[PDB]
Amino acid sequence: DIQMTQSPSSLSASVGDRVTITCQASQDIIKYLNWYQQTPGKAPKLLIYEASNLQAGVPSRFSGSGSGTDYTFTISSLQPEDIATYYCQQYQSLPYTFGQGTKLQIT
Amino acid sequence: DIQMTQSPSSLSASVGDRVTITCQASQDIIKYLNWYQQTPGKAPKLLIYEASNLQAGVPSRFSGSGSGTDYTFTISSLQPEDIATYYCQQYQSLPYTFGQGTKLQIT
Repeated sequence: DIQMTQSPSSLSASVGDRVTITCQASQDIIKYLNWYQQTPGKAPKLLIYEASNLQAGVPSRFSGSGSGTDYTFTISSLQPEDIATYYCQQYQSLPYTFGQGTKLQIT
Repeated sequence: DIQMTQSPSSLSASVGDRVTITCQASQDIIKYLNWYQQTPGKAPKLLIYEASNLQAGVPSRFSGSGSGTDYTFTISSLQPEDIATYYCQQYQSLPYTFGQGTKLQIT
């Protein structure tokens, strides 16, 4: 319904690197975008609520920003436990739609 | 935060069966529970919102019910394309935590 496209869809990068993934919506969803991480085999973990607000427990190496239509998620310095798929989700209006995901690997 | 207990963790049925997967919250979340479907490698999809309510296009063989700490997700007649992992998420307070997942397999 509100479509999100997430870029890239696969990302391969080395321990230490800044990694930046983005998320674009097609209505302005104002600021209502969550970020999820899913480790292989586990359930999703909420990383960032409302574009910017880092959640309890999540590394301070992660950041998020955005207004309107465009968002980004930064991992300032990549560590091994970041190998995961990362999702954006808008919750401005139902239904809640996820981006298609960024698969982050470590070369 | 609020811990979510999902059961079972894996399940086999064959097409036609009734399958019932549940979720308990460790605190009154009143009614605020989302049910997710995830087929392998694709983005999660919202099936059921606020415990009971069918989101657009989700077959009418899914229903949810619940108030409180206890919720149920039923699949009235299992089909070939219901094979997926299923998730509950409370969103009463932050963080939004998921249950651990129900893998459904076809027997």
